[PDB]
Amino acid sequence: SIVVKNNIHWVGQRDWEVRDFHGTEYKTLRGSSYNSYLIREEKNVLIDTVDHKFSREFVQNLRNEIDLADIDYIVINHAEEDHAGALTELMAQIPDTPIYCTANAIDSINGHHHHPEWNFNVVKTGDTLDIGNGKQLIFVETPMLHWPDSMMTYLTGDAVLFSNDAFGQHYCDEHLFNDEVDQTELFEQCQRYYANILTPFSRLVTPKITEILGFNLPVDMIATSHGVVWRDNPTQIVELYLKWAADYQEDRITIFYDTMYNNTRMMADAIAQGIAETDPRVAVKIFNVARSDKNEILTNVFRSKGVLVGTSTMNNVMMPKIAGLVEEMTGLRFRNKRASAFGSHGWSGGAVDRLSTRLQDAGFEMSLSLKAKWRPDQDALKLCREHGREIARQWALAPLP
Amino acid sequence: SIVVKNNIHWVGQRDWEVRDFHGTEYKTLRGSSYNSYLIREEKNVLIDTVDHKFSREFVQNLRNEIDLADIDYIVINHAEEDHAGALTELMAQIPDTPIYCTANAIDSINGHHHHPEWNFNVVKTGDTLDIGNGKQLIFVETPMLHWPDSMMTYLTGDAVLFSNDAFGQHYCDEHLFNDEVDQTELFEQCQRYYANILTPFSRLVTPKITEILGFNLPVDMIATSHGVVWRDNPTQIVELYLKWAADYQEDRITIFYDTMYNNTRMMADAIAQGIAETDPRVAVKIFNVARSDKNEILTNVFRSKGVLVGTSTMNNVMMPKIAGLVEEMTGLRFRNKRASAFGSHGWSGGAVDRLSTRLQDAGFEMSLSLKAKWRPDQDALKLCREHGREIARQWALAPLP
Amino acid sequence: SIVVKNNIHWVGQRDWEVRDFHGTEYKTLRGSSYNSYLIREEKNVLIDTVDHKFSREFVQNLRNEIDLADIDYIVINHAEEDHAGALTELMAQIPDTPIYCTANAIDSINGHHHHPEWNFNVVKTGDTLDIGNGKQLIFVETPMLHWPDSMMTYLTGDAVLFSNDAFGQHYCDEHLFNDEVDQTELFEQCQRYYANILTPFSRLVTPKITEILGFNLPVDMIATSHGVVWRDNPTQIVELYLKWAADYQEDRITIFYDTMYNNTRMMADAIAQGIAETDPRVAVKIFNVARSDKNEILTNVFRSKGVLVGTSTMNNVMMPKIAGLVEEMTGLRFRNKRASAFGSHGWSGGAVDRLSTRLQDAGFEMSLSLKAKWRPDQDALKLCREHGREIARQWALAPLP
Amino acid sequence: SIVVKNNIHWVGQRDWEVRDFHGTEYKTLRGSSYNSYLIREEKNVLIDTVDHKFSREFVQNLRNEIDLADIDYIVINHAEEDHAGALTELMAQIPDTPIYCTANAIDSINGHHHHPEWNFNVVKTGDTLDIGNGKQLIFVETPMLHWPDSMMTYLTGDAVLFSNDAFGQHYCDEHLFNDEVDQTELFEQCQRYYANILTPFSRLVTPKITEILGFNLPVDMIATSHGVVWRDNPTQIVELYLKWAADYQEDRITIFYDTMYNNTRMMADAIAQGIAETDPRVAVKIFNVARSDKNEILTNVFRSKGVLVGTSTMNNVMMPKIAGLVEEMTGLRFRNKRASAFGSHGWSGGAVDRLSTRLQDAGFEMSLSLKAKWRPDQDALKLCREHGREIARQWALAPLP
Ligand SMILES: Cc1cc2nc3c(=O)[nH]c(=O)nc-3n(C[C@H](O)[C@H](O)[C@H](O)COP(=O)(O)O)c2cc1C
Ligand SMILES: Cc1cc2nc3c(=O)[nH]c(=O)nc-3n(C[C@H](O)[C@H](O)[C@H](O)COP(=O)(O)O)c2cc1C
Ligand SMILES: Cc1cc2nc3c(=O)[nH]c(=O)nc-3n(C[C@H](O)[C@H](O)[C@H](O)COP(=O)(O)O)c2cc1C
Ligand SMILES: Cc1cc2nc3c(=O)[nH]c(=O)nc-3n(C[C@H](O)[C@H](O)[C@H](O)COP(=O)(O)O)c2cc1C
Repeated sequence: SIVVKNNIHWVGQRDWEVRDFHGTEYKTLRGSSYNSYLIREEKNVLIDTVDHKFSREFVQNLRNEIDLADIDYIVINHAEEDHAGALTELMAQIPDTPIYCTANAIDSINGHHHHPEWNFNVVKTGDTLDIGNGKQLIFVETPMLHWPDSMMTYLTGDAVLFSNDAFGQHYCDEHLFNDEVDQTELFEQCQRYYANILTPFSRLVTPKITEILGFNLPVDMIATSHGVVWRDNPTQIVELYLKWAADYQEDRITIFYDTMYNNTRMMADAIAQGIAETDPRVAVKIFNVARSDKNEILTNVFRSKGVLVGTSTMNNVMMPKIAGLVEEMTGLRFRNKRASAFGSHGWSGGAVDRLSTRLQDAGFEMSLSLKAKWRPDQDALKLCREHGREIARQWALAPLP
Repeated sequence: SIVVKNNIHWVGQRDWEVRDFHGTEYKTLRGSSYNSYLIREEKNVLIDTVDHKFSREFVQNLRNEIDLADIDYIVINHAEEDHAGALTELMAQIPDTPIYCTANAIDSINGHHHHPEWNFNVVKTGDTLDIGNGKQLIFVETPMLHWPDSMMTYLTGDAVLFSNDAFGQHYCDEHLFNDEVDQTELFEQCQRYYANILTPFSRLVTPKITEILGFNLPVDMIATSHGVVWRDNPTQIVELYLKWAADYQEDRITIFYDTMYNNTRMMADAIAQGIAETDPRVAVKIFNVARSDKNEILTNVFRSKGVLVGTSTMNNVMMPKIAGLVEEMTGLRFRNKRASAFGSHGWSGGAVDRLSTRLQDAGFEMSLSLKAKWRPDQDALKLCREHGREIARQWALAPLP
Repeated sequence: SIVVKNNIHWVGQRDWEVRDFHGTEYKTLRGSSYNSYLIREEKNVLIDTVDHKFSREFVQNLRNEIDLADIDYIVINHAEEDHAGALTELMAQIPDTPIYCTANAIDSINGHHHHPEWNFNVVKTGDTLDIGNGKQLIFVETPMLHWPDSMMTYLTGDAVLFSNDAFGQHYCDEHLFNDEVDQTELFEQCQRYYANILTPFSRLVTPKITEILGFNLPVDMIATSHGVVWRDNPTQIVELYLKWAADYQEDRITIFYDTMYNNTRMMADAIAQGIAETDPRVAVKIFNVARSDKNEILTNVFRSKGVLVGTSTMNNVMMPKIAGLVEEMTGLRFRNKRASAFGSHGWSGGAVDRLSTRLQDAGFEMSLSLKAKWRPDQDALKLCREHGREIARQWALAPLP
Repeated sequence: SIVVKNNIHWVGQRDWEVRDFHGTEYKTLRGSSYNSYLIREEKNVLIDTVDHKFSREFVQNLRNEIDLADIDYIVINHAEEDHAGALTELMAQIPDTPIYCTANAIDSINGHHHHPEWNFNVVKTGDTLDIGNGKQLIFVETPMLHWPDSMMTYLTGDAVLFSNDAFGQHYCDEHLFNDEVDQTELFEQCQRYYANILTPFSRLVTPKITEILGFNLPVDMIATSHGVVWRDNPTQIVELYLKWAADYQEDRITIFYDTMYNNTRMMADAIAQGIAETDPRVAVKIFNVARSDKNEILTNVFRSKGVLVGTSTMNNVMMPKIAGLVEEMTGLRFRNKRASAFGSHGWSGGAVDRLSTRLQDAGFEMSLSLKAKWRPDQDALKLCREHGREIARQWALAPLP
């Protein structure tokens, strides 16, 4: 365990190996951690547990820190298995210990663990739990940030906000605090996390942050459930969330596609040339969905004012990976972004139109599509280049030079 | 080169390494070959070339076999790059040599190679090309089997049907003939090929095979563009195609899903138990789409009377890989198959309904869906098991015992 | 559960999803199963458990079959985590239940579970455990088949041999019995299993099978810990093992390599052509280690009379995947096989000699190496074909048509 | 094309899709680019070409820039296929055009292209080629930076150093210049490139840079063959190379391993905790070789003062991915680094000693090994932490807070 501050001890679990989250839908290329905290005042409080894969290690490590029977209260901010996975093994040892969680968390905890006989204490925003020595816990309901059961727990005096998923990131390091790690890696993982997980809930991010700030509670540290503890200028991640939540976009265009014989790839490259030579303010990234990190594509879409999506026609429909990526974008609910579909076809085409409709379904404001037959010759590539010019002009954030 | 028979020489290219066809949408786990043939009678005829990646080797090997200027005619059955990819390099050496192909092949050859000045000779079904010594080529148009430009070429006397893609398979072996290879591996690759490529065109398979047989041409060998030359009971692959084309199905049910915390996986296993214990005639295969070979899933769907598809709800939509796989199935146009959607959800669900609608869009006759909240307990698993029983009873090919 | 025979019930766990065994060193492409058996005579005996990943499922399912308190004896044939992984969870409920295992299994069970207070009973070959109704278990020690702790348990009367890993295979199917599954798929997984796991212990297979046969005990079924139960002609797998154990080899040559610019790949193909045109009886397989299933390469090596391994020189050493695969072959201890190293270099070479030396270290009888500079031109490729010709003549099993 | 400076035009090819270099031994996670330059003075000079995969594109684009007949001289700094791969296609159009290259480049060009009839001009350091308008090319031989054939070309007046691989990096972007791209991304690819490619030639980097600097030639730009053109403070990359070449190391320890049941992984984590609590100045990274980017592991090794490598014993040898990675490190010749081997075993062990020996063979100064049997219990993990503590004290760069 690690001292977070005073009587707050980190009793979580680092995960250098992990690479597949959400099945295989979130690649954790820098590992992750599962942060669990033990507060030792007059009362002893455990905040969250760890992923089920480390349940045995978690309960044994916890014994190294405290006699389990000495734990007074357990707080579950969030019952996803990566944080409450060890709960069944823990409760087998101390089954009478009360659990403090949201009403919705009873449904989610019971849904996974099947132990309704546990002693649940429903908490609502503003409820308090005294732990002695003049300190108390204050609970803050954060439904759909990102689960119905989500909440945060604030510890007065020490002024630590146990935010669970919010403001966390999948980043593994032997050091605990944000000022102790590589900042580039840290920000990259922070943005990757928000873009791929929290984008659809952005409309709830700002009001809740506003509400929390309206409590006028000081914040010395933000102890999340993944990654570093924010202790140095800790609200920096809060301000990022405020910016990221406001339908964030940079002067940036992401192009991604799938291709069978590189024809659609040739179009993507000509589009990018037309953009770069018409508006030099636009950052352009190109990804082949079959040969790229999907979560990186989505982070870039999150950062872009618009996207172009490419597919060849295969059996009158679109390339399956493109269909899958468009389905996922439909659930992420990107806002205020523009899109254009393109691709090569052999005869009757149709996939590009299909894709354009579904990009519209996903919430993109659609510009005209670009289609080419077989391999584009020099004349076809000029048309693709002019498409990039036209898109660059249409999507300019300000007058072009 | 290898003697196929008499004056027919194999001048193709084996590809032990290749694994990605159609981008990454067809995994060639046993490699492939690109079959090209050189007939040396009074005239010298080249049938097809090879994939563009071996163009240099192809033209050099060809020089080892014949003075290029001695090639009289070139036949292009099919202008996909894996067979006509070497054409530009060849025509750079002998640009006056005539090319015999379908009208549509002019569009597809020009579309890839950009050399309209080449000397094209459009052929239609029944056209002949004399090559001396009493032998002649007979051309057979096979549009949309599998491309608009597809055709076959028959060589009289030798009675060899140069079928190009039709009846081929992605299978690499140093030996040339079907009787010289492992039969299990051969059939597996044959069926994998038809299921993943030719299923949507099955309605065209039977009439064309009927038409060809109506020509009363004897067949000693079928020399395809991929894999073995059929010489021993060569029409065995034709009969398979007749069976595979007739909305083929065995008493078989395929279950595939994606899952984030194994809840949908637990449902899939309980469904399978209910099936196996209610109808012992049904073969059952289960695949996690994120951890399985996609082309194998589709071969099994091709072999099944019905499928169950599982997804958890992620941001109100389905798992992206499931959306992608359903998009692909929509283009393969499976016929006379039944389907049922299932999956686990945290609160409001919706993905299962979404998936069921899209499976209906893909052409499956839908049975009721199965939904469970969080991790199924013993009562929920019984419901999943009974779902398997009900499906097994509904989908029974005959009365159950 | 499933009735195996009389009062023997299968209470194991099927694993349709598993792909990675031995870390990632054994790919289970058709899943696997962890077979556990509950015998219900006068005494109730549990034979092995399941993989740790399903311990919670295993205990609950076992509860559905019997009150855990009514379990009299627990038999652990083998303490690897895929069979004893659920033991800690089970013993937490019935900590007084005796465990019967080899002396080495006490060290392996405690090594994983850390519960030496458990009630262990050491058994030696010939020891018996009466379970009533005239039936008894007879234990047979099989150390290093494949672990020091390994043993088999025989049930008189029912004449069922619980063999644990021996005679098993990684193959998942809803049906339990060998006569109910696809035979080629079954055989493929059986041979893949022996080749990649039991090859180095082949010298122990024959004597142990002879010893067991010497007991003159009837065998109606062989109940393994992975895959089907052998009930129809169960000796068939025992005969395969006798064949596979006698330094097995077919008239077959496996060629595998790694390459950076395909120069070594060109050599591999030319070698294969020289083999195929010199001895047509030889089956040849070629694999690029960087793009192939490693366990399939090793299965072919197991089936082969000799191998050719190729590597280019990279920084004066061999390519790492070749080094790694040669390391693994050194541990498998293939016997009575021949080998020849080859590859391309830019200047100093040396990696081929390095490889040839390590192939000798791994147990192969070495033929001359084959080297080429940069890309082999037509003259160099002839040398490669001639090398193939010379290898076929050297390694001919019969005098050469 | 893009204007680099004055009459220097970039006529290369961006590669957004590429992921596999050196076969698959170098993953280009941000793509790459193949930089070719066309200088248009009185004489027209082409500097290098592009990867063979884009030779057709390269020649056609080059046609769009200039009539190929007007190309006077072709300079080949380096004949690796990613730069000279389009040479055969280009020389088929202008076969009389002289090629300027090192003597070793004649052997490497002919080695790949097989056209010795081409008009080669051997150049040595200090040789000049006048191109008119008072400007001339000056050649600098850089053998084994990184190939025997490698050289650099300097253009007086414009003061542009065409460095080919040296100072380059695999990084694709629509913008050409270093001051126009993301800096952290740029740096990351630069260091990844040096660590995985140029480390073994570090002893040649400093003397060659000193020699070039001794020429007192102004350098306004460094035009490499991969990635950006260095125009803003171009010496910055030259200084990095001087630092990276001096047996570079930070206060950093890299731990990587492979594991079958996570026992060795548990040791790695405990070791890291012992390090972090003994010397907090040390950066620690931990990687599972079977689930990590190998090139990232090697970049960290390059940055590290020492490594710990872990393996379990499998069939008396080490796990193959560890053997392969140790083979690769032997060729990279890391200098002034320390190492310690560790891992878990079931009985006889031996793989740890084997690994320790080979880590010495690879150039690491070896500390004591660390071994554990089966899964480390609390007592064994303490030994692991203490091993970490002892390693940190041994390897401390400063006396230890
Ligand atoms: C398996 C397959 C199916 C195809 N189906 C269609 C189709 O349904 N409609 C169409 O217009 N073209 C179809 N084509 C042609 C491709 O769209 C055409 O080759 C296109 O130029 C490829 O683009 P790409 O290189 O970007 O993948 C198909 C091609 C293949 C290989
Ligand atoms: C990132 C994420 C998003 C989710 N979105 C929804 C949702 O939109 N609606 C819902 O009912 N459940 C949602 N859930 C809950 C899952 O559907 C629930 O955990 C389910 O039991 C998981 O099924 P599985 O283990 O088969 O993947 C979400 C879960 C995660 C991790
Ligand atoms: C990164 C790298 C390192 C190399 N190191 C050596 C070497 O140490 N000695 C040598 O003779 N050739 C070396 N070469 C040259 C290769 O061995 C040569 O290009 C060979 O023809 C490639 O064979 P392949 O295409 O089968 O991979 C090296 C090439 C590369 C790309
Ligand atoms: C296939 C296999 C082969 C093994 N061979 C040996 C061996 O030769 N010597 C030994 O001491 N242990 C051997 N073991 C035991 C492992 O070394 C032991 O289980 C170790 O604790 C696993 O470490 P890990 O979890 O880090 O992979 C073997 C285990 C397996 C699964």
